[PDB]
Amino acid sequence: ALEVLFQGPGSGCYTYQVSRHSTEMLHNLNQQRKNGGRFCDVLLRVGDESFPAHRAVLAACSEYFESVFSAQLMHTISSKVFGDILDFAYTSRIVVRLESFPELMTAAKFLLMRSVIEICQEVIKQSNVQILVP
Amino acid sequence: ALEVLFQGPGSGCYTYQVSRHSTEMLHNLNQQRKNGGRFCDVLLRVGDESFPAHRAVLAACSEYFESVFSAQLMHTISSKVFGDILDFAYTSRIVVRLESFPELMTAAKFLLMRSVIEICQEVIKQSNVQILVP
Repeated sequence: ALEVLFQGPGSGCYTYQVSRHSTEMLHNLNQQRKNGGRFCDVLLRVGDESFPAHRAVLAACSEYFESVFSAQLMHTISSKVFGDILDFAYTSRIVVRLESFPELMTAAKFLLMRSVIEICQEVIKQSNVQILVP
Repeated sequence: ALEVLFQGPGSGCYTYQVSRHSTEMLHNLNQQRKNGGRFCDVLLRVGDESFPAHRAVLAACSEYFESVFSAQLMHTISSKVFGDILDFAYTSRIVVRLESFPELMTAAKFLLMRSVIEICQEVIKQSNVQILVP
């Protein structure tokens, strides 16, 4: 779990690294959210469901949320697809359902989450149907 | 960067994973902190220096900070060692300086950060001087 990645910037200094640290950090943030919304400063309501979250975490993966939180402010998004998108932000894993994949694309593009957009593009590429707009 | 980790919980569903996501998430949180303290809700003052941070991030790696933030509340800690400890929480990497290693142990134990305590124990183990208290 530990590693002397580098023998330190100077003399007598050592630089360690905990490889699992970012994974555990996100896991603990996700456990905060799912256990009552500990330390969460935003409640996201989609339909009949409310989602607690951390503004800093949404801003770190979404240009849309980053800007909305900084400004104090056709493409409907369902709570199920939005819950999958939150799950990806907090776990690095997203479920792609074919029956609701059009909704996922709509949400990913509106929320400007590059990683989810790249996953959508990968699903599109695997269909072998390339879309060229001259 | 993408991976079909699993062929989905059900039928027609697919489960993707972005392995670099937790690393990028922490990196973006760290860039928030270092660029003016964006989305930071706590200012940590040690001596002549102030450190902005996210309460949720400190709580996720420190039992001490988790409890202090939830309760609204001999072992002095310097700003330099404390800045290295913040750096570890936000980057997964810590610099161990021998001249200030007693301060690091004091801070790691008071802040109850297991990963930093485990690094301290590893440095102790590498000295070949085992300390047994009967």
